[PDB]
Amino acid sequence: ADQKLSDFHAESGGCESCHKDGTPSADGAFEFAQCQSCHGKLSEMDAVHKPHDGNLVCADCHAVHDMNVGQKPTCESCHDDGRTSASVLKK
Ligand code: HEC
Ligand code: HEC
Ligand code: HEC
Ligand code: HEC
Repeated sequence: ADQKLSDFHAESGGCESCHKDGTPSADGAFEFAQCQSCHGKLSEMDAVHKPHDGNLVCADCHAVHDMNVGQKPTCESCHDDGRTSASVLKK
């Protein structure tokens, strides 16, 4: 069955893996800290991730409830040059 990223994570730690008491915060800071607690920091990631260190939280790209496992974010919501992850990773 198609699984969202939120659901995939919840199978290995519950909704509380990312949300205090399984309940979302208003400003997403708690959740961003959880993402980084397992995955590390943007500055230690690849070329798509690094420039966003200090500017974005993970959820500004990864819409974990809306996106399938496997589905990755695109760039057009914030950049107007047609860039893709491919165009940046394999620059
Ligand atoms: C981390 C991989 C997550 C897991 C596991 C689950 N959710 Fe989540 N959810 C996550 C983020 C980054 C956000 C947005 C930021 C925020 O502040 O939370 C969300 C959002 C939701 C929402 C919407 C909140 C809003 O519209 O005000 C809800 C209701 C929500 N999440 C519920 C929820 C449940 C019930 C989960 C377990 C099945 C669950 N989330 C897991 C990240 C993650
Ligand atoms: C530890 C308890 C975690 C928290 C909190 C979050 N993630 Fe996670 N994530 C974790 C594991 C062990 C895995 C599986 C290994 C893998 O890399 O696949 C994942 C996976 C993802 C993925 C998929 C990566 C891929 O294989 O293509 C994404 C994109 C991802 N996680 C994002 C992410 C975000 C945005 C989180 C906070 C909202 C988050 N994870 C929390 C472990 C943990
Ligand atoms: C938009 C600018 C993003 C932000 C902010 C974060 N991620 Fe991301 N992530 C994005 C894309 C387009 C992709 C696919 C291309 C790639 O660079 O690999 C990813 C991929 C991941 C993965 C898998 C990496 C792999 O080698 O397979 C993980 C686990 C992941 N992203 C996690 C993650 C976390 C935890 C973030 C906040 C610290 C985060 N990403 C931010 C786009 C974007
Ligand atoms: C808004 C939520 C964003 C999304 C989606 C993506 N990026 Fe981004 N990017 C964002 C900010 C706030 C910044 C800081 C500099 C700026 O443009 O104002 C960046 C920066 C980059 C850069 C550095 C070079 C530059 O254009 O400034 C790269 C290489 C970059 N962003 C790549 C990139 C890719 C590949 C994305 C889609 C996966 C992507 N960004 C999404 C904000 C946002």
